Amino acid sequence: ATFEIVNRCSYTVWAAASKGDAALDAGGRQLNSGESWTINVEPGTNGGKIWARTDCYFDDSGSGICKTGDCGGLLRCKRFGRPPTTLAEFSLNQYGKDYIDISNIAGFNVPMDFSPTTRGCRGVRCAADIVGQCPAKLKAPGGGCNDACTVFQTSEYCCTTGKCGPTEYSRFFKRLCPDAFSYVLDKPTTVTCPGSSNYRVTFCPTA
Repeated sequence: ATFEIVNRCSYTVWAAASKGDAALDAGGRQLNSGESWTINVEPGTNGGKIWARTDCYFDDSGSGICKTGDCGGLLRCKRFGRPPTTLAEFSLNQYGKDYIDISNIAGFNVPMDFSPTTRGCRGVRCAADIVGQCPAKLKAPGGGCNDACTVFQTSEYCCTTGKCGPTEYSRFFKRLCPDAFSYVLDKPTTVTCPGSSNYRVTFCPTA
């Protein structure tokens, strides 16, 4: 499957793509404002994620740091990123269909549209100004809006027991972005797409 990753933000981002135990494609790349990077994701990828990273530095070997979304200091991510990270999430070719969502469960850093480029389903978007409106206790000094699990490490926010409800913090994310997951047990906003669809992830879609 092809994913075109487009940075419409006025700032550089470092895109990242991983399924947690491996890179997807090269796993990461710099995207200056306006740049597009097309990746190939193997059919059948389950639990893949794409995100943006901000305020990164890398040496000539591809090691460094990012202020949001840092994946073990690598340019070319093999693991998931450090919150806060707005997440484009997908599982492809799962019994004949693809499943896509946006999640704020690991916080928010950059606004996002995640849409098919092929027929048969709709996209999802989280493009509100969550960083600007972020509750004071959730603001990440390194940049972004943390989720409450990251900040407070409770069973209720992290949904550790499989039993949790919405919270004042989840409700903030949900109010700004109804179409994205706000906590683990949120009413799902997953879209079912034809199997083997192709996609576009746009950072700062309303930029």
